[PDB]
Amino acid sequence: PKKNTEFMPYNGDGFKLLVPSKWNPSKEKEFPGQVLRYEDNFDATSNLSVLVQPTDKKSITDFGSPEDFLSQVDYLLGKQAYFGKTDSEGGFDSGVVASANVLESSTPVVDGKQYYSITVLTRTADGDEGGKHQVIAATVKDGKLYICKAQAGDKRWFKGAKKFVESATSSFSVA
Ligand SMILES: [Cl-]
Ligand SMILES: [Mn+2]
Ligand SMILES: [Mn+2]
Repeated sequence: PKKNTEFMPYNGDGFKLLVPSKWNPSKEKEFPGQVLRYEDNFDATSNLSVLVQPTDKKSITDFGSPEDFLSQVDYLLGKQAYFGKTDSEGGFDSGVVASANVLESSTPVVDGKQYYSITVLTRTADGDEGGKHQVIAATVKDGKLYICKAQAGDKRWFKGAKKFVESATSSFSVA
């Protein structure tokens, strides 16, 4: 087995995923239950995290649909200091980010385990700050909620970051 110069398989406790080879580990504690964080040091809005949290649920489906799940983890999307209505008349219409557009979601079953994935375009209060593309994949096993969230800014997304964000999240697998 030779080294891939683009994607790096990473094995953690109970999970594995592909991490971009040119990204580096981050010691920033961003979210509850964080066990991994990697970032593009030359654009830190490109980053990924793996979180492992306790949950009362048995399956990701116990949260409801992918859209329901997103509403229950919307702290992943932004750090707004208040719960607020967005200006959408449907879809994501309220939470802790100023604006969120759900682009797509999916419910892949892999090795007999139900995963959710959801892709969301966000903005904050100052629209002098660029929009972000955030992809969240998640599953539940053994009393734990496993989350992989990867993201990149709009411009970086269309200059190759898409591949890395979507690959990281879609590769995320729990034993
Ligand atoms: Cl965007
Ligand atoms: Mn708007
Ligand atoms: Mn965009």
